[PDB]
Amino acid sequence: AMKPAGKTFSNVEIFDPPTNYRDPQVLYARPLELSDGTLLGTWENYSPEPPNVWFPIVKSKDGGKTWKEISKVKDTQNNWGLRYQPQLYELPRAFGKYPKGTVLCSGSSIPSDLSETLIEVYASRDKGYTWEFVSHVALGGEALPNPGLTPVWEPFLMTYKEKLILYYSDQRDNATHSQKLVHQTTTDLKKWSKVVDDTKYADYYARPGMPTVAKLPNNEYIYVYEYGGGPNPPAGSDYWFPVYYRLSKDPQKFLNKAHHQIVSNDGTTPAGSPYVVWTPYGGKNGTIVVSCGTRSEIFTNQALGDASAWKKWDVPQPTAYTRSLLTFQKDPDLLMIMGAGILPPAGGKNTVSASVVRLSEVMKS
Repeated sequence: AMKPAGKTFSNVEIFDPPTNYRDPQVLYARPLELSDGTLLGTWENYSPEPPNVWFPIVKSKDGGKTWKEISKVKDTQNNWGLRYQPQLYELPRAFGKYPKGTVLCSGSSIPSDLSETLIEVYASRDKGYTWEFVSHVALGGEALPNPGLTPVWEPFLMTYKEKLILYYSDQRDNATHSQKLVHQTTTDLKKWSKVVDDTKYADYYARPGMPTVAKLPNNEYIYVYEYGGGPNPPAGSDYWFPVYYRLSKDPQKFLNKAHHQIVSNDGTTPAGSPYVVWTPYGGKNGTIVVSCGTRSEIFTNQALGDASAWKKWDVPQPTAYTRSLLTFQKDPDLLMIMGAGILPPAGGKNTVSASVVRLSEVMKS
């Protein structure tokens, strides 16, 4: 007798960090699917230094079932390390001397003392085996989320027409706001535009942050973030980070758009470190899928972001800080959910893991 006769799985471990890693050891998991179906993954790797911290790159050939480390993205520029908030992205077209299919890794280079912040772009021309420094995007100050400091954070990349847009969180322009959501554009991955405001709130202590974006089938885009200092903090809190979003045909123009809090039909209010994707699954409008960093459920919207149409569904992947999502190019029904655990103090227990669910199963088609 031999094994009998798939694609879904739960709580597959990716990395279990050494005991001597620094709290929280790992955090901020990100996945990427390449055009050839290979998956890459990275995270914040709190290794004892030196060497200067790096972003590991793991690779899966079997839809996330098994993984192997194939490289590291190292800081070749600053003698700091690549420390916070990595983000992987595959170019869907050419920008300057970087062709379609080039893999970008963005994130923040930071000295161990957290004294400065610097959002970089690195690129791999061999589907993630080797890396080269591309450009310095945004230099900021001290890497603490305190009012008055001037750090930059949390890069997210997306292409719009002839432009590559890098969205982030920015504390530098702080005469009025302690933190704003902003972006810059490039057409060649070398020269970046002036910084443009995406979202800002008329309270100094508000901290809108952690942008992610997805394209909808009506040619609108959904812009998702956490609204630190958002209204109506729950009993026993003076400050929280409810998940909000905006809709726009032009993803360079979120500032002038009305905001919306995600609240599910049962009154559930997701908060913290959100992540959005859109999949063709679910019919006419597909499905917008959102994760937050404080709940285990997925939040969905099959009405192109109609504030009244958010639903919630249990999945087997645990709650994680900036738990991320990926929708499979060969199969829209398949959703990967990836995390690297909880915020410090994490009690020495964080690991990197993922599950892949079928939406037709999760969401009772």
